[PDB]
Amino acid sequence: CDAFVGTWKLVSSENFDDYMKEVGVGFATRKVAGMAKPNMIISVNGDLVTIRSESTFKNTEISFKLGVEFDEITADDRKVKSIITLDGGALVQVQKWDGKSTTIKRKRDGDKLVVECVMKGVTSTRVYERA
Repeated sequence: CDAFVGTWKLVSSENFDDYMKEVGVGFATRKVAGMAKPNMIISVNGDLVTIRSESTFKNTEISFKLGVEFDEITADDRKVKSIITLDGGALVQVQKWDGKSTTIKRKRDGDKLVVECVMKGVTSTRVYERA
């Protein structure tokens, strides 16, 4: 929560095409999504956190309370169920859709925000810096 509020800009990506191929995203969608260089805006108002991502591909926004299940439809049109929790100062997100599952973890490292995306052993790392 307060370590994260602010505005952030993507600075590097590693293995995002292979992670997206594992999640099941189609050729054309992986191509235009892998070119995007997003800006993430995170805020807290009492009990509620909001994460907004703004991009040349799609703009996205989710609002939630920690530990409580919600519906989300992702930038690539998968309709899923998610839960977000804090573990040792990291936010962990689990997305579930028809027998599948992924985890997206966000933690601070120095002045950076690090996001690790995992689907069956394939891991992708994206690093953001304060804009």
